Amino acid sequence: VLSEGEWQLVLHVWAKVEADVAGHGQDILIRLFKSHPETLEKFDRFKHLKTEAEMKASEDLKKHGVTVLTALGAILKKKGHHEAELKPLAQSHATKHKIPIKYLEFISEAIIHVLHSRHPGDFGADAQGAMNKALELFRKDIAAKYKELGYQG
Ligand code: HEM
Ligand SMILES: [Xe]
Ligand SMILES: [Xe]
Ligand SMILES: [Xe]
Ligand SMILES: [Xe]
Repeated sequence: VLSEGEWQLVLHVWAKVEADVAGHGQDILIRLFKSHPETLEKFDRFKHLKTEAEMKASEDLKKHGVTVLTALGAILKKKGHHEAELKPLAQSHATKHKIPIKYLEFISEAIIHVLHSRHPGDFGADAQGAMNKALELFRKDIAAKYKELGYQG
């Protein structure tokens, strides 16, 4: 369980993300695909993209980045009370997309790395720790739902 102080560190860096969610989403997805190429293969929509330049130029990829970060943002704003938000996400990612917990760990790493690079003013050691804790809680609860839904993850 995160403290209120920890949630505020999470929300204060997220306030900067929301200055330009599209730009942040591009950076995170590109980092994910570059650092772990196998994750791109899960996207039948995007696996044709060969280079970072093509990824950067993809309006469709930008749109999805916005969708992902807005969904995550809505979860973080619930400060742990995210049961309703997590249900449809868990089901689609378990049953349709088939996304292992390992891959959710990869995107968490991508999120942390981008926030660290972009936002040293609001992503110092305490803030990064709080964001890690929040993303760990996300993955923990998703993993629990995965098993309920009949997916190993
Ligand atoms: C930060 C954690 C993530 C969040 C909040 C998130 C959110 C979403 C949302 C809101 C959608 C659209 C509705 C839906 O299908 O549920 C979606 C679709 C999708 N997600 Fe995720 N996602 C996350 C991580 C991942 C990862 C790491 C992968 C693969 C490695 C992945 C694979 C996909 C795929 C393949 C789709 C369908 C794309 C399409 O063809 O339209 N997701 N995601
Ligand atoms: Xe993203
Ligand atoms: Xe997810
Ligand atoms: Xe996550
Ligand atoms: Xe979370």
